[PDB]
Amino acid sequence: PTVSATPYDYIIVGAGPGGIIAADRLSEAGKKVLLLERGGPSTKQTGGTYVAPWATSSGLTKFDIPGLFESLFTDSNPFWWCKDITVFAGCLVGGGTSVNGALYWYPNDGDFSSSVGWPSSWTNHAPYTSKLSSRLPSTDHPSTDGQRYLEQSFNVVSQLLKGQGYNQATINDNPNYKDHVFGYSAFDFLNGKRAGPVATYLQTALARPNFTFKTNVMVSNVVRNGSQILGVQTNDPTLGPNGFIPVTPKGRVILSAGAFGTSRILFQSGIGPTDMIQTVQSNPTAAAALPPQNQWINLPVGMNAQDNPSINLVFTHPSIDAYENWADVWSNPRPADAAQYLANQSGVFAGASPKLNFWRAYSGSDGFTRYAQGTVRPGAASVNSSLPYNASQIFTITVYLSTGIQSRGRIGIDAALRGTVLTPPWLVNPVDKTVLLQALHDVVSNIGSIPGLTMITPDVTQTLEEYVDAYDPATMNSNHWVSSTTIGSSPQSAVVDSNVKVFGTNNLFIVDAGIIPHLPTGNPQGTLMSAAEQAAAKILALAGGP
Amino acid sequence: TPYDYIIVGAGPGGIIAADRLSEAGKKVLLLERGGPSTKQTGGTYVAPWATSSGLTKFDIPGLFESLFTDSNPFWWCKDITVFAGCLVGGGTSVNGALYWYPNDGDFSSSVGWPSSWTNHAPYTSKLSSRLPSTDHPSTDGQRYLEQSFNVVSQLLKGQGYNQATINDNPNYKDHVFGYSAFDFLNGKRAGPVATYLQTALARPNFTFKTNVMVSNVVRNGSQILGVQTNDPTLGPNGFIPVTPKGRVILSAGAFGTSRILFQSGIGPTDMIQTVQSNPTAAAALPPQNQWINLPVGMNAQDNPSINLVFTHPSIDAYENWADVWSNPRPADAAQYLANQSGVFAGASPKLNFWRAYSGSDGFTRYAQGTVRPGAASVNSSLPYNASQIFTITVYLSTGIQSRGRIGIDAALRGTVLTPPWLVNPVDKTVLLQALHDVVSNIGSIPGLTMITPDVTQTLEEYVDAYDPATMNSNHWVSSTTIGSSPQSAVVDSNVKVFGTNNLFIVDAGIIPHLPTGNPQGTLMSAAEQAAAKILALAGGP
Ligand SMILES: Cc1cc2c(nc3c(=O)[nH]c(=O)nc-3n2C[C@H](O)[C@H](O)[C@H](O)COP(=O)(O)OP(=O)(O)OC[C@H]2O[C@@H](n3cnc4c(N)ncnc43)[C@H](O)[C@@H]2O)c(O)c1C
Ligand SMILES: Cc1cc2c(nc3c(=O)[nH]c(=O)nc-3n2C[C@H](O)[C@H](O)[C@H](O)COP(=O)(O)OP(=O)(O)OC[C@H]2O[C@@H](n3cnc4c(N)ncnc43)[C@H](O)[C@@H]2O)c(O)c1C
Ligand SMILES: *[C@@H]1O[C@H](CO)[C@@H](O)[C@H](O)[C@H]1NC(C)=O
Ligand SMILES: *[C@@H]1O[C@H](CO)[C@@H](O)[C@H](O)[C@H]1NC(C)=O
Ligand SMILES: *[C@@H]1O[C@H](CO)[C@@H](O)[C@H](O)[C@H]1NC(C)=O
Ligand SMILES: *[C@@H]1O[C@H](CO)[C@@H](O)[C@H](O)[C@H]1NC(C)=O
Ligand SMILES: *[C@@H]1O[C@H](CO)[C@@H](O)[C@H](O)[C@H]1NC(C)=O
Ligand SMILES: *[C@H]1O[C@H](CO)[C@@H](O)[C@H](O)[C@@H]1O
Ligand SMILES: *[C@H]1O[C@H](CO)[C@@H](O)[C@H](O)[C@@H]1O
Ligand SMILES: *[C@H]1O[C@H](CO)[C@@H](O)[C@H](O)[C@@H]1O
Ligand SMILES: *[C@H]1O[C@H](CO)[C@@H](O)[C@H](O)[C@@H]1O
Ligand SMILES: [Hg+2]
Ligand SMILES: [Hg+2]
Ligand SMILES: [Hg+2]
Ligand SMILES: [Hg+2]
Ligand SMILES: [Hg+2]
Ligand SMILES: [Hg+2]
Ligand SMILES: [Hg+2]
Ligand SMILES: [Hg+2]
Ligand SMILES: [Hg+2]
Repeated sequence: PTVSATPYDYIIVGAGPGGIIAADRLSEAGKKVLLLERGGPSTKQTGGTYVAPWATSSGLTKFDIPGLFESLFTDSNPFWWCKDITVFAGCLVGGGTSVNGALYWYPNDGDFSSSVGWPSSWTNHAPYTSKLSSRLPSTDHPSTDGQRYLEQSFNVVSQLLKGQGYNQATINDNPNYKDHVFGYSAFDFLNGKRAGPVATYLQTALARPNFTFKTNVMVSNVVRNGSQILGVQTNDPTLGPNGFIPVTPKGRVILSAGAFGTSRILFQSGIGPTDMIQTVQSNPTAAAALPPQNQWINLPVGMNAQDNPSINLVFTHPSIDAYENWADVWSNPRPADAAQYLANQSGVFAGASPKLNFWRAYSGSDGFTRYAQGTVRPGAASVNSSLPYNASQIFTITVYLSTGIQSRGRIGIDAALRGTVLTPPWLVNPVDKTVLLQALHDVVSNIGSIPGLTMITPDVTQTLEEYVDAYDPATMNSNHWVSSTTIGSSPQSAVVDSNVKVFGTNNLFIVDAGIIPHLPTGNPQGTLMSAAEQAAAKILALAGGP
Repeated sequence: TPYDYIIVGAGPGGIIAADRLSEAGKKVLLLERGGPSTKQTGGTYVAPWATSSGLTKFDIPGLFESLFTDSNPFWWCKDITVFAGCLVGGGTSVNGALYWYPNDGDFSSSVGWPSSWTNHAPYTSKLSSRLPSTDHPSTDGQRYLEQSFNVVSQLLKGQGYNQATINDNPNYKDHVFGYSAFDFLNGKRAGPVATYLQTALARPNFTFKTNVMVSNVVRNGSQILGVQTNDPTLGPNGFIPVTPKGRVILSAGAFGTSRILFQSGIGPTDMIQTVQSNPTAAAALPPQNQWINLPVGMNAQDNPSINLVFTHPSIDAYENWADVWSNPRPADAAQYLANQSGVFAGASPKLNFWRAYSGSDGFTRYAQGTVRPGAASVNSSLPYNASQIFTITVYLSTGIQSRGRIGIDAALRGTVLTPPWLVNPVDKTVLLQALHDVVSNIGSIPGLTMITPDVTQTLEEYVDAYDPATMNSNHWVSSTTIGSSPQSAVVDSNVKVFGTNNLFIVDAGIIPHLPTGNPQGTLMSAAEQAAAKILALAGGP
């Protein structure tokens, strides 16, 4: 074939938070970096054009406006979800950060403890968390006017929690203070708009001549001769011969394609468990791209997957404003709220749906301390009540467990090469379940002390125990996948080393949620971003590089 | 604006209904949730090699297989867990286009059709003339990439089969094989989009709107008032009314129609309550005392498909179809670009065959084979030459007794609640006999090897280890079956939903049993008949 490709010092696969941060920090260091993304534009500044009818004149998209978050789940044509993964994953510029609730918690020291699986060389996360907080300062008042909006559910739940001995704090002012703490939801927004890596890290990268970003490019596999990765195989023939893009002689490939995406690339590269590589091999086309069998690397790719077990509790209280259950924000918003947002990016639309977050630690019979997290939002996705209720008064408390859980599951691919959950990770460990039930019970323990507060799902005829046992396991998915390519010290139990290099390779690295060895206390994006900063630093400091 | 007919879904059923009702002079609106498909509909998703022609992925028959290997398949309905086409033409824009005129047995009262439907001929004739069958779709009249036809023809002759032009005599299928037939025109995909839709679009009394999703019909008890949509420019808050005697026709496919019905308070209580569990959807439901209990999503039927994979030295696996979009064989691309002849003028199927089997329960069942070069999945413990692979897909059709169930999950996605494949044990016994028969004389054909299942795995073991979900043939029928009573059916002989004054269904759901072949030919004939019945029913607009 005749296309001559530009070789790169770093080819980074996937423009999610891991990939973007890596791309920024590596290009900042002067390295010749290529960032590849399978999906298309997201927010306005990336070229995105999917704009609410009411937002036309601003050009701000469904991804730009925080208050449109819940409308990501009610659109008739959600182009933003990865079409070849059976659970939610964002496939567009920014990855999950363009379609998430944007809850943003700086990691606590325990999140990077060696006790949870991080190498000793990672525990001192503070310098990297500091770099993050400078790029993306937390805000719990994202509205540009500094006021907070649609806080009725915060007001009810704060009173519930105060009776349980909780104390209010600005969460991110001291990330280590988590047990019996609640506070306003924090986001990585800027100027009342979604921000995250797309608005910060990507923008500083894009300004550099030594950085190149290509969207609508899918990577099927890395190309390698044993331990030496030569480059990546793409579906774009203008970037190289039949879609192959090489690295420079000392160059490196960084996979940042997300839990399901990265795992698939690895399998399709002959890296992972034998049953997964055989799955690939069962597809004659993909089989032709596999290395010979004697070069397969057996690593626990997709194993030890962890995601929080989420349980929704639904309530009513007369003071709550369920905001039309978010059903009207795209097509027919409350005019004054919409106008406010267009005028100066203040008001309801400057925040996503969450309003209050809380945490509590629990002792376990197995000796592990577990944390529960609550997230309160107006509205509800599902209600199962035998009694009438006023839909305008509904709100949800979603409870999950995080730190200390012992449940592990498994992700991988099916025969159609779709990313899928092979072994559900939720409540595999019985003590996880026991503690979850205790936490749910604690949340509602003093419900009678709040006048007008009613739990409508589970309703009065169903116990919490019955509720959890009847709950669909797949709906416990919190979209917080970690550990599928975990960092560690041995290829028997981990996929990447202390420098996020894949075992068995000279020059293949992973920077995405899969490396995180255990779920952190809060929603994970803040932890991953800190880890991405740390990973980039490690990769840069790792000798033998370009 | 009020319409005499609002038709929901621009699949074959909806398009044919729209054409025939507008031909009769009625004010017809056809709604489609998806966007353009083929060039003529405004579609622009064109392979690099095909650019100068403007012929899209959907227009070019030979790009069929690439509909399953694209990195961004926007054409599949995003809220249904199995394949469904959500674009102009529905499944007919994304299917293999195998096209069989229905036989008399497909319309028999013994399979569930009312007496008044059995004389399908006047309607099948209408269809065969708008969409004439071709088993040589290339514009030069020649056939291409036929090595798998040659191999399997010899296998089948040794089993007593005879060749025929299949559609010349639809009533005769047992022990017959022939070249695959399609409803193509001028070397391109055709179907209703190229025929029925085009005559409808020429009429001033027909309106077609894409990118419009209907969530539910709006009704006051038995009287449907109109449809609720997500487009605020077509009526107040998205509501579009019918005229006083006006009618709504649901043609949204097996999963789409069933969902609409659930969201309209029509269906099994469990499903309507699933809708009610979503507070937003709950607000759009009629009060519970107005719900209509009908077996919507029940009686679902789809063929149980089993793929058998083979090699033979004469076969050209055509790079397993992997390169047709991105880097096709230059001569083949050039041939198609020039005059729409060659390999690209046909989809992947080359040979089709059928055989009748008597079952121990007294029903005769038919098995169908479809042969194509290449294979989607191979599970061989022995080495094989990938350039030599081909598939025989075997399924059962006529006479099968298995029924499953489709519906919605809590997220309001269309889903398979009860897999329909091999629920009935006699269906399984017969499928295994059919599989054994197909490979009975493999040893008499020099060079022919079966590689999946390989020599280490018996057919019995293969079937038992098979993922049920992969048996899906994408031929869903019967989920809103025609019948005589609401105790066992959704619509009556005029395809009117029981308990309603003016709600009808014209889509695969109404078909009471799988027909002998791939169903599109049957469905399209049935849509012709349905339109006539609707027009003939007094009290309409
Ligand atoms: C999906 C989802 C996630 C949420 C959600 N909510 C929160 C939240 O509020 N706060 C939080 O901390 N985390 C939240 N999470 C989790 C958080 O967003 C993820 O943990 C985080 O985004 C993971 O980052 P990664 O870098 O591991 O991976 P991504 O999936 O974000 O991005 C990968 C990208 O690579 C791409 N890609 C994938 N495969 C590729 C391939 N083969 N070739 C090229 N590019 C590829 C993608 O298209 C994509 O853009 C949520 O509501 C949703 C619906
Ligand atoms: C999906 C598919 C089907 C195939 C396939 N192969 C064959 C074959 O080769 N030959 C054959 O006879 N049938 C074959 N079938 C089956 C055949 O295509 C189907 O049985 C047939 O298309 C069903 O026709 P219906 O009229 O029942 O339904 P469709 O799904 O075609 O169309 C429904 C339409 O309504 C739309 N719609 C759905 N919900 C809607 C809503 N709520 N609002 C507005 N529009 C809606 C859709 O977007 C869509 O365009 C195949 O390879 C695939 C991948
Ligand atoms: C529903 O609750 C809201 C707010 O508490 C109240 O204003 C409204 O009147 C209630 N509706 C009914 C039917 O009482
Ligand atoms: C729905 O609520 C009823 C009682 O109101 C309960 O019996 C049933 O189990 C609930 N469903 C689930 C899935 O929890
Ligand atoms: C429903 O229609 C019936 C019969 O025409 C009529 O009596 C009733 O007032 C209607 N109800 C509503 C709210 O439209
Ligand atoms: C694979 O089979 C093809 C077609 O029969 C043949 O031409 C080719 O040489 C084969 N590859 C080898 C050498 O095994
Ligand atoms: C794959 O083939 C092997 C024999 O090579 C067999 O033992 C195994 O069961 C097959 N897998 C399936 C799912 O049929
Ligand atoms: C490789 O380069 C040649 C020109 O040398 C082209 O003809 C070919 O299509 C490809 O770009
Ligand atoms: C790859 O990139 C180099 C410079 O980065 C170009 O010179 C070349 O044409 C190709 O775009
Ligand atoms: C072909 O040209 C490419 C860029 O156009 C170079 O990167 C390569 O080294 C070769 O000269
Ligand atoms: C509905 O359609 C009518 C005519 O069919 C228009 O007059 C009206 O503006 C609306 O488009
Ligand atoms: Hg789009
Ligand atoms: Hg801590
Ligand atoms: Hg260096
Ligand atoms: Hg053109
Ligand atoms: Hg597109
Ligand atoms: Hg017959
Ligand atoms: Hg009746
Ligand atoms: Hg009745
Ligand atoms: Hg009756």
